[PDB]
Amino acid sequence: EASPVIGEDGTIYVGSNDGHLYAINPDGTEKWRFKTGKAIEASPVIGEDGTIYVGSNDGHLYAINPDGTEKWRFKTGKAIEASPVIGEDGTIYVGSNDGHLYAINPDGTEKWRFKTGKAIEASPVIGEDGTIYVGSNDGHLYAINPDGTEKWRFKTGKAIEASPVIGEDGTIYVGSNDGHLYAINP
Amino acid sequence: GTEKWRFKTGKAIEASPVIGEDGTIYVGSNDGHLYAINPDGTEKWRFKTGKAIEASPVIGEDGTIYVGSNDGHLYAINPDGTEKWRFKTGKAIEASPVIGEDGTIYVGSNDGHLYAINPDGTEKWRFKTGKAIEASPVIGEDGTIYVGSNDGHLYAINPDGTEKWRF
Repeated sequence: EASPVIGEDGTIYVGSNDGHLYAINPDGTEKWRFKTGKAIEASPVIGEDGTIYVGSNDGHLYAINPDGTEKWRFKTGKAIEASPVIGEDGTIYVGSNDGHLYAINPDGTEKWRFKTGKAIEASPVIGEDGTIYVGSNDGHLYAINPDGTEKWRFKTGKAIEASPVIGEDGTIYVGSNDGHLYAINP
Repeated sequence: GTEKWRFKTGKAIEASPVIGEDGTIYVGSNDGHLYAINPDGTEKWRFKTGKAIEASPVIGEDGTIYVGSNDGHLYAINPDGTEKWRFKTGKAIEASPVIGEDGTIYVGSNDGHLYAINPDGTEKWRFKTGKAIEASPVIGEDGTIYVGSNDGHLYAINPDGTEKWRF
């Protein structure tokens, strides 16, 4: 039940609730498919270099080349329910149900991990200055530095289920399950 | 790193806020209402909806805010807080509305019917899928309308309501 994406070459990609992750053409013929251990919930993200990245309920984030060949796999504790985010330097950001935020080098290795108390259910957002913002189900909004360390965490009551938004003045706005909207300064 | 302000609503906020060209912040609540809040934290207006707003609201180039609802309607809201028009679907709308090149508003529905709505709110056409549609539609370069996994069969919908292929 995910949204599909279109490539810089016009290809249509989508994850399927019946396990596979088809890569279709505009005419409808199957170009190739790539099956994962479980159904795919996240919508795929196409990197600047054309690499297609997508999460999976099997706990792995996969990197697939335009030609269908696997570039690498990255193991996380639990399923990935949110689309990954690519930064300017190409670093892929992703969160898992195990409560960690991961920064994966485009070559397939881990750069750093950062833990939150509960699962991370939504994609992180990278600020204009490179700061990575992400919500945790532990009720806090985390601001994580490019170096993998914490800059600050902001407490809410209930879980944060959705990605924050950055205004022109840099203010971070995010909805909480506790009923409040918050606006946080850098 | 500090709190600038907080604005209390009745129920949980499931979806992300959206910001307009003038800095206005719009955010849906599970208490039914759509809240419009200023950069200074004050309430500009709120719109009344029957059950809940599930997905994030979207704004067209015309400045009109479009939002789905768990009560089954799709709403067009005027920047002044009044209703521009509404549109009824059979079941709740889970997906955020999508606005194309020509201003047509697209949205899924838990009634299994992909809708396209003219800028003025009149129905352009409906297309029936098998099961509920939860994914937001996507539009390609050539205007092709794409729809989510209604029942494990992705659809490619033509601009004129007809179909290209299923999957």
